[PDB]
Amino acid sequence: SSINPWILTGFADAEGSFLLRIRKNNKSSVGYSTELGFQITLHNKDKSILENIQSTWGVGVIANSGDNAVSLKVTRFEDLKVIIDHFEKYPLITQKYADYMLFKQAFNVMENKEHLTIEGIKELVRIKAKLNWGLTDELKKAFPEIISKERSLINKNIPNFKWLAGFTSGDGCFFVNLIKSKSKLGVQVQLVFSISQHIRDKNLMNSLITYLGCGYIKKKNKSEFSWLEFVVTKFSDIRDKIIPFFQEYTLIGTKLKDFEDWCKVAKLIEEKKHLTEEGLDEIKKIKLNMNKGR
DNA sequence: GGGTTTCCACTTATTCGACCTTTTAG
DNA sequence: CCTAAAAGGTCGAATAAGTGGAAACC
Ligand SMILES: [Ca+2]
Ligand SMILES: [Ca+2]
Ligand SMILES: [Ca+2]
Ligand SMILES: [Ca+2]
Repeated sequence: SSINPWILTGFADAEGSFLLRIRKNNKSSVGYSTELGFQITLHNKDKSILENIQSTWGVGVIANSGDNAVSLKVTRFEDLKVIIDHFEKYPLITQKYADYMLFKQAFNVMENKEHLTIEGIKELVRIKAKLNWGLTDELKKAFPEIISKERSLINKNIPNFKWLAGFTSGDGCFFVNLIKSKSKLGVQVQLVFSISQHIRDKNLMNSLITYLGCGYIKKKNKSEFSWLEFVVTKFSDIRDKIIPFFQEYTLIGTKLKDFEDWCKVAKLIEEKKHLTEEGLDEIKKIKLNMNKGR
């Protein structure tokens, strides 16, 4: 069905990863082989998005990824030209853009077939050192060196509303909270919209307040890790801003159905049916089919 | 047919999503 | 007193990123 290219780039900001493998290989002339590419891993229920993306781009192979997940991997060298073209025209805007640029530099090394020389393998190692998690211990041991060039700090604005629809389809969440008290009904129904993201993109998440004209930021930490949530819990902002936004700029994948169910609940709250017993049980049943499982 | 690419099965680290209860604000 | 909104978390892998092994090329 062909995905809008900005929907795709938002989705990639939220679900894509680049990869640069530099593998010790006794069968290779320089003792190392490589593999360059881009991949997306989703729950099986979202296999269709990957099928559709594959068809849109015309590249990539789909395979299971463990018990409950499926992946679209693009590593065939010629096919990376499609990836490069797309992200040149519709650039990523999270810190993943830097990983993209690292990926582009490795592609050039290999385009010139330098990866078949030891000096080329060393270049890819330097490029890899700043990519994603960086070098393994093995590579750190075989190519000891000081990485001087620090990572480039991406600072780009939400380019348009479609990017944000694709982004939310990846890392967003539409949730029906059941706040149990002791009232006559003893359950307050609260719609929650949120987007989760690593602290490295706090500026982008922060901007969502101005961009959507509602919501707020929760900072979260656990040991050495830090992440951020853009959250909307105000019903009037759900009704007047959040819902209309995704009614026009469509979500993709199964989260679309979560949003639809979310909306059915929202209409029930707008009719004050969440305050009756019969509406509550309706809301309960709708919640049961949402998000995990479905 | 040797070196290199590309694929498919599966894992590791940890960034997400999804789920809770309480406190506070109207 | 009643209900909505926010605060303040927990849980666990649908996380983001990576790895082992080998078939398919040229
Ligand atoms: Ca993400
Ligand atoms: Ca993913
Ligand atoms: Ca996701
Ligand atoms: Ca729940």
